[PDB]
Amino acid sequence: MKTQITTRDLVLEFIHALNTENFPAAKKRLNENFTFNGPMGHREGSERYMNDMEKMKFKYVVHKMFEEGNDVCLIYDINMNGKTIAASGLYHLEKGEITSLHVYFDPRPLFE
Amino acid sequence: MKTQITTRDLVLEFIHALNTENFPAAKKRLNENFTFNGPMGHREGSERYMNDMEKMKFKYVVHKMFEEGNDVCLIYDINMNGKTIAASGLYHLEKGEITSLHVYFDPRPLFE
Repeated sequence: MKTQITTRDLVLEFIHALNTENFPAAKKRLNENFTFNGPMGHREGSERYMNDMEKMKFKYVVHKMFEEGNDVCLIYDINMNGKTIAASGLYHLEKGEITSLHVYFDPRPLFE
Repeated sequence: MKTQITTRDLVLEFIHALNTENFPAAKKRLNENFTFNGPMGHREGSERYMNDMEKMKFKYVVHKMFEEGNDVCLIYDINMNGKTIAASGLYHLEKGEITSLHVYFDPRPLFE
């Protein structure tokens, strides 16, 4: 109640938490029933997605940020196990939490 | 000088032109030296990209639109030869024209 954290701050804090391998901080920004959708599948729940994140240790460089209504879209490079992939990430927020992420990119370089 | 067409109007007009297979109208919204980047390659110049568009006849359903500074990002479904692909399209505008498009999606379904 004493802070001023906006929906844009939440998303950037989530990305900062992942970048600094602060996985408990990152999970705090997600709704319990958060969903993930990406080229390589779907995850149900913050628990499952954060368990994956802790193993994959992806890093993000944010180039552009957009906000409209209850959505934030990031244009970012994601370092996925040494491969750098240009992506767009669409985050939906409700009730002070991130409720979903849909990430867009061509995953073919990841398969060799 | 008599109209009120904003950068958001330009992008939506471009998408409307493509959807209505009005390829000369669509080209008008692009800078001569427009670039395209997508999962399946790069094109140099409005001429080359519009020649491709006239053959591919892609259709777009826009779900979300964002604007920040000289960039517009669309979240849209693209019907590419009968396959519907969820994508994010990042349009850059300068001097009243679209100067680039970077589109993000997983193209694997297009290969079978």
